[PDB]
This record gives sequence, C-alpha cells and structure tokens, in this order.
Amino acid sequence: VKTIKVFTTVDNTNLHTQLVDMSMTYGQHFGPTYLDGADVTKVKPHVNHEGKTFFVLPSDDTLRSEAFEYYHTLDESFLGRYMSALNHTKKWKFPQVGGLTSIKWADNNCYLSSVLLALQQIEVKFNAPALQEAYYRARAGDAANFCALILAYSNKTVGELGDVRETMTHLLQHANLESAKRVLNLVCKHCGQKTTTLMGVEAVMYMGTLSYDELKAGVSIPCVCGRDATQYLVQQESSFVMMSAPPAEYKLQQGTFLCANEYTGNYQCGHYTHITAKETLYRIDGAHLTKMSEYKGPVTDVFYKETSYTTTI
Amino acid sequence: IKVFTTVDNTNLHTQLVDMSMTYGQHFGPTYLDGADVTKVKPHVNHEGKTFFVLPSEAFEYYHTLDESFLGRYMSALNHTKKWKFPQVGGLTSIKWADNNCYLSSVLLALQQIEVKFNAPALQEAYYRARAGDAANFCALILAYSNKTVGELGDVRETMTHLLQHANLESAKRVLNLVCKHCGQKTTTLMGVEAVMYMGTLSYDELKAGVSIPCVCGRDATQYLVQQESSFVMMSAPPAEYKLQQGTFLCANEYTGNYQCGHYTHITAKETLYRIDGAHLTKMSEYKGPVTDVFYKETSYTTTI
Ligand SMILES: Cc1ccc(N)cc1C(=O)N[C@H](C)c1cccc2ccccc12
Ligand SMILES: Cc1ccc(N)cc1C(=O)N[C@H](C)c1cccc2ccccc12
Ligand SMILES: [Zn+2]
Ligand SMILES: [Zn+2]
Ligand SMILES: [Zn+2]
Ligand SMILES: [Zn+2]
Repeated sequence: VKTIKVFTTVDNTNLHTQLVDMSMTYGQHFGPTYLDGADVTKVKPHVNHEGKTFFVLPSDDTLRSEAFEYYHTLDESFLGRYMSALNHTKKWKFPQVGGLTSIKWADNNCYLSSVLLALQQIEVKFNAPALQEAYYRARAGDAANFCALILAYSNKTVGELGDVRETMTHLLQHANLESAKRVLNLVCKHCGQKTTTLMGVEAVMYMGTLSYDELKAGVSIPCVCGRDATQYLVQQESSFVMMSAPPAEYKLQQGTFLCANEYTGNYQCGHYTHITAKETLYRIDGAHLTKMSEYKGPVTDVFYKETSYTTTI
Repeated sequence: IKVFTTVDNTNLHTQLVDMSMTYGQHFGPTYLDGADVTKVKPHVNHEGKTFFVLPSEAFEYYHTLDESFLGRYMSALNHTKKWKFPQVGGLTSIKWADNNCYLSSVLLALQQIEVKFNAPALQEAYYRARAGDAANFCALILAYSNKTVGELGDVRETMTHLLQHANLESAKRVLNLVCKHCGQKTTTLMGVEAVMYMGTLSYDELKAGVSIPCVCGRDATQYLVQQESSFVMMSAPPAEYKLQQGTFLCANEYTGNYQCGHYTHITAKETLYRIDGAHLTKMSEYKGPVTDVFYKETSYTTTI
C-alpha cells in the first residue's frame, strides 16, 4: 500500500511522526489539515509532500471559536492557514537593516519584506487586535507572526510571489482608515464636471501614476459615458498616500517622497527591493544595505506623507 | 475558476475548469511547475497559473522510464524561462527567484568540475548553460530530482540524482575500515558513491582518517586507499570552517535553519569569490558555515 512519512503538529513546536495512506484524503487521516498557509483538507497526499510538517486544527477546538473578535475575519480556514504558514515563517531571519526590520531572502518573500518595510514608516493602525499585537512585535524584530498574518489575510502560500499593491490592499482593509478622505473632480467636457468621493483604502491608493504631483495636476481616466476625461485631486485627508504603476524607469529625488519599491523581472516572477529616504537614499534588499544619493530604476509603488491637502485652482 | 493552460509552452489558451473534476479529466495528463498534477482536483490557490498538457520517445534522449518526466520537465521549463542568467565572474549564474538558491550553486559547481553527461539532452542543455541559455538545464534538474518550482532543495541531494546520469563508470573509491578489535575489511564504491562523501568537509581528514561506528558498535577509523575520479565532493552539516585559497576548488555555504535557508556559491581562482546569484564580491579570507566543499583530483594512493 502506498505510504509516506509526514509530520503533523498541533503546537507548531511538537511534531507527530505519522504515516498516511495515499488515495485517501488528508481530512480522513486527522481532519482539518493545513500546509504553508493553504487549506489542504481535501487534497490527497502527493509524492512531493514527504518530510513536510502539516498543521492540524480540530473543528471542536476553542481556537476556532474566538477567531472573529481577535482576527476580524469570518473565514473558517483562516486560523489553520495562519498557523501552518507560521510554522514556516518561524524559520526566517529578521535582520535590523537601517533601523528598520527586514527579512532574509526565503521562499520568495521579496514582497513581504517590502510591505513590512513600508508599514514601519507610515503612521498606520490596525483595527484587528491580532494585527496590532503582531505589528508591534514586528517592529521589535520578531516579525514571524506578522508575516504569517499577511499571508493569511492575502490568501497566499509560503513560496509564492505576491504583488505588493495587492497585498497592501487586503491588509489595509483591517487598518484604521475611517478618517481617510479623497475628493476627485472628474471633468468630461461632454458631460460637465462631477465630483466623486472615496473613503478608506480607496482614499489612500491609486493606480496609474507614480507622481503625487501629477495627480494634483490631472490624470486621464475613462468617464462613465465612454470617453477620456481628466481628473485631479481636490481634497486629501489621510496620513499617507500610496501611488502605484507598472514597472518603469523613474528618477527618485531625495526629499520628494517617503519610501518606494522596485520590481525587476517578468510578470509574476521578479524581485522586490525597498527604497527609503532618510539622510540619504537607502536600497534595502532584505539583508543587504546599499546607500546612494540618486536612484533611477523600475519602481512600481511610491509612498508620500500627508496630513491635509486642498487644490490651488 | 480562471486557469491558463498551454500546449506549446509559448502560446497560452484561456480555459475554464470545474471544481469537482480532476485535472486529468479536463485536458488529460496535466503538469504544473514540475509537479504531476493530473489526479489532483483544482485548488483555490491555483488561479492564474499556467498548466502544461501531454498525450513519447523519452528514454533515448532523457534516459528515463518515467512517464511523467516530460510533463514535469515542460512545466518547469515554463517557469524557468522567466529567470535571468547573468554571467558572473565568467560563469553563468541565476538571479534569485522561486528559491533557486540551490540550483545556481549546482550550475556553478558543474562549470568548474570536469564532468560529462551520458544523456544527450543533458549535454545539450549543459553546453547552452555555459553559453548563457540555461533555461532548459534548470528545468531538467527539477525533473531528474522530482522537484517543484519555488520549493527549496538540497544541493547534495539534487547533485546525487543528477550525477546518476553522468559518466562515472570509471569512478572508483576504495576505503579501508579499521575496527581495532574485529580486524580490517576493504570496501569499494563506484559511480556517484565514489565521488560523494558525508561527514567531514576536509579532504585531508579523509586521507588521514575519520571516525565512523563499526557494525558491532563502538567506533572505527576509515581512510582513503584508492580514488580514481575526476573530482570529489565533500559534504557536512553547516558549521564554521576556514577556507584557504588554493587548497580547494569550490564550495557552497548555507545560512539559515533546516530546509529554510540560502545557498551562495564560492569559487577559488585568483582570489576568493562569493557568488550570491547576481551579486559578486571578492575577499581574501572566509570564515563561515559551509556545507559542501569540492576538491579536484585524478588519482591517489596512500602512503601507509
Ligand atoms: C510579482 C507579481 C505577483 C503576482 C501578480 N499577480 C503580479 C505580480 C507583478 O508582476 N507585479 C508588478 C508590480 C507588475 C504589476 C502590473 C503589471 C506588471 C507588468 C510587468 C511586470 C510587472 C508588473
Ligand atoms: C535547504 C534544504 C532543503 C531540503 C532538504 N531536504 C534539506 C535542506 C538543508 O537544510 N540543506 C542544508 C545544507 C543542510 C544539510 C544537512 C544538514 C543540515 C542541518 C541544518 C541546516 C541545514 C542542513
Ligand atoms: Zn463623460
Ligand atoms: Zn517565479
Ligand atoms: Zn567492530
Ligand atoms: Zn523556507
């Protein structure tokens, strides 16, 4: 009979040596099973699953009960996906680089580091108590729990490359952005001018341009009627803004921005490095730290600090 | 959910799959990133990935009786085409992507050892890997090792599956085991076993004598008697170890926990080089955690 040697844990520290019978579901061996942040309760054991550690979560366990108030989520697989990915993120190294907490390269965490580095510089707060606890500990150097939560809130698996803008979007859904306000005036000369209002994550993020000043002057976006119109920023009541765009050559001048992220490589297979401005421009590539006065490379996301804004027009 | 599948590994075909039927029922034999995902049902985290589809003529070029080899090779090829292979220090390396920390160290080590592959497909890709086109060679390694793109692998383990297809017929290792109370017997290894060794990083310790428990227990001493190979590979767990220039050929270090770390390649020529994929740094001395050390050799005879 087909067999395999897999370890299963309920504490992420103590392993249980187990033998499973292939052709039979993982859910039939020990119930709800999770591996590297993936709900693997209905998958049959594959050959490439040997020697790996699986997490088991009883449905009767009280940890599933008090899951909402602590994590602010309704997904039943959240606890298992978070605990299984936590077993792998405990193996990562979190070196302090340039005063900020980073991550050593492992399992394509090129994007997870860039997200963690950006959050340390923006004045942001999370409504979920688990995030605020892990976010604090992530700043002290112990960021294993924070990275596992990010993979759970983003429905990702350890080893899979993720997008920074997409991962920040799922994450900021649990952040305190109630007082965030963005007022945009769209001017279609065949439909007059109308004013839209975004609140929350939509008031902070934008996709299309990297320049905050370009948003203030005017960008092109399709109107509802079906033709190109121009829109510019009118009011901004947030602690920061995140500008996004595809990778392209872009000059980064000191003092004009807060931090940024670069992406070198093809679509869905590349490498993120973080750019931050302090006394000089820093380029944090996980554990490596290089300084330069001016950086010109393919950047995708640029952060700007803000308290309040009103147009001059 | 939305799934991409290709039949030529170049042109994608947007396709729709159901949540209740195995991938083998949708397009037949299906493979993803070097993994046979034919009898597997579609999972939630499988959106946006490209799957390869298959139905022969594998043994003559690939030296395998495995049916799933071509699919695993073609699916891993779809992902290895996105990687960059920059020539670093005259050798072809790979920039970090999907935990290929170990694949680069293997490719860098093969360029310095005088080895040749019996399989025609390997020799085709190995030559192109030195010319700069190493996308096909990386896909074959994951197939010969039954690995998946993105998952971290061991260099010593993947080299074992790889060297099984190399010309090691004339490889010979003769070891004399000396148990002080049971006499002495001499074993002879040939092939991959004649090249690799686990336990110490120092070749001089193998020639002088290393400790290994005898079958009846206790501890016995073993030393090298005859070695008829083009190179030897010494391996050991990560530990601090001094690397002197000229005493070795190349080595590989490993920083991090078990099964979650980072491989960097070390090569010795005019000065010590530390190749971290695309990064090139030079230094005089090195003190760090090394796991695999190479030594070049053609023949040896003990003085005792
Ligand atoms: C790394 C990654 C993982 C998952 C997904 N879904 C996307 C990406 C990704 O490529 N992101 C970068 C920023 C990107 C975004 C938009 C257009 C791009 C075109 C070319 C190259 C990069 C591009
Ligand atoms: C990266 C990796 C992936 C898959 C597998 N099966 C193993 C490894 C791995 O850890 N290899 C390194 C060199 C290693 C080898 C031997 C003992 C080690 C003890 C502690 C730390 C590292 C050790
Ligand atoms: Zn209009
Ligand atoms: Zn990739
Ligand atoms: Zn004995
Ligand atoms: Zn890892």
